[PDB]
Amino acid sequence: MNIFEMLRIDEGLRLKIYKDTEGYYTIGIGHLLTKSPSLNAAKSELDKAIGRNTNGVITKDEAEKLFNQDVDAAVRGILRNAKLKPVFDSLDAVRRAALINMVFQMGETGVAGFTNSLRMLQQKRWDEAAVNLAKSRWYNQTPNRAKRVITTFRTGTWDAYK
Ligand code: NA
Ligand code: NA
Repeated sequence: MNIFEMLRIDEGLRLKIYKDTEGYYTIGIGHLLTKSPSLNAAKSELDKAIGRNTNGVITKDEAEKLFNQDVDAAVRGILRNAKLKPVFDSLDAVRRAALINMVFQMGETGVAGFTNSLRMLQQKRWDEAAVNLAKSRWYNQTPNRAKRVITTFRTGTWDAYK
């Protein structure tokens, strides 16, 4: 298991524009296109992201290309963020992947606002951090996925992704 396989499990793969769990136009492996309710706006973002006129459909290779860019962006966003970087640097590789997963799903700014959870993770109070992470809109709206990510933070193992 690794961050790419973990996020493939959590995000799936769909080659036509679809709406994500929040109702937003998305394609590929959780590649958010736009929050606009306009399918035309989403199609425009997609063509711009892929570099051709796609008419809302991409190939698996193209989906994987966007996915790698999005994973890289999540890692880079963590490392550029004054609140997320010390937490990331303090963690083992498995828990680092859990943090990348959260940033991929909710964004750098969103995760950086989890001040109390981040402190508990920095303190390596794993059960406490897991309890705090679940007191969130994130957990309530996507509980099965949040449970997997939280278990990864709690245990430092890949047990939730078997
Ligand atoms: Na330490
Ligand atoms: Na997540």
